[PDB]
Amino acid sequence: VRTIKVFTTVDNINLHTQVVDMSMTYGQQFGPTYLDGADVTKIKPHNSHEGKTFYVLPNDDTLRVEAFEYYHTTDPSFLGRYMSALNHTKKWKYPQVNGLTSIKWADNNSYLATALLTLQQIELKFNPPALQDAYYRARAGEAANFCALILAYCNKTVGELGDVRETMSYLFQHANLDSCKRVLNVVCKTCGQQQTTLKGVEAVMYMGTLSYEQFKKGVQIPCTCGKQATKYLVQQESPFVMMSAPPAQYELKHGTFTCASEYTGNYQCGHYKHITSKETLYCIDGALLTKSSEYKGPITDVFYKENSYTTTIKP
Ligand SMILES: COc1cc([C@@H](C)N2CCC(C(=O)NCc3cccc(F)c3)CC2)c2ccccc2c1
Ligand SMILES: [Mg+2]
Repeated sequence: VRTIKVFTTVDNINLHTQVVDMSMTYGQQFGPTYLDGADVTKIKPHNSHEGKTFYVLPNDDTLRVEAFEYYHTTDPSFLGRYMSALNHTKKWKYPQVNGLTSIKWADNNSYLATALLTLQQIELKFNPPALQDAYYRARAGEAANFCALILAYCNKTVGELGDVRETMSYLFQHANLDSCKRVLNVVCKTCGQQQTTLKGVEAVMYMGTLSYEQFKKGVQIPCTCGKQATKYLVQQESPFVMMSAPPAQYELKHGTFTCASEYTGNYQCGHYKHITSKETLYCIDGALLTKSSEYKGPITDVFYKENSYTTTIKP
């Protein structure tokens, strides 16, 4: 009987020494086993595997504790989905486009590239240590693990089309939006006591209008009756705000926003591009980059910097 020494882990932090019989497969001795994103459950240990680290499913209780401490989820399939996604995202390209890490287009990753480009331009802190380690490694240029994790946290798969706003919501759930708070006032003769206060994801997100200044001044509620119900922002305390609206022809003025998302197409087939404001306006589409002084396009998401805003409108 011949043998090799390997390591097994669920977080790449706590490694476990393992004696492996080379006459069996990794699936027989460990369960579902992954080697750098690759599935090696059906493969027998090779001599080259000596001293290398393998991912396995949380089969015992200590591994479950380690996996939860790293990923902040109880989903047992999470590691499997993450490894399956990494098996593809390791083959993607991540070029530095205008100081940001983008993704060369493949397998309908347009929304993924836009989300990755957005996250690099907003002050945001993640709670899962896995997310934070992959975030740093993505800003450094190795975003494969980051993309696979984002796919795993959103219950999306490689090749499936995605929405940037949905992805941003899923990731904001795993973010430290604690101090973030939003206070709004509903103006209508019916409503004579509307001082709504929101904390959490809904403190930094809104779906209705793209303009943040038009949100501060006032916008009409989608009332089916048309009661001229008015909504304006009373107070905002957050490092950023994300204004979303159905894809509409919008004029992006330089210096008035941080970044924005353009969506060209219909509902079941479209393409995401990312617009950023630097010294001029830049459009990143996968690995491609364009510049201009002005921009008008089908916008759907706009991000703005914020710290503390207080309204001027007295009730
Ligand atoms: C009225 O609200 C919208 C919103 C969108 C944008 C924001 N958005 C784009 C991605 C899209 C999506 O998830 N596509 C994948 C998909 C969805 C359903 C069936 C499939 F097979 C595949 C979700 C929505 C709009 C984008 C384009 C046109 C109208 C939109 C209206
Ligand atoms: Mg591929």
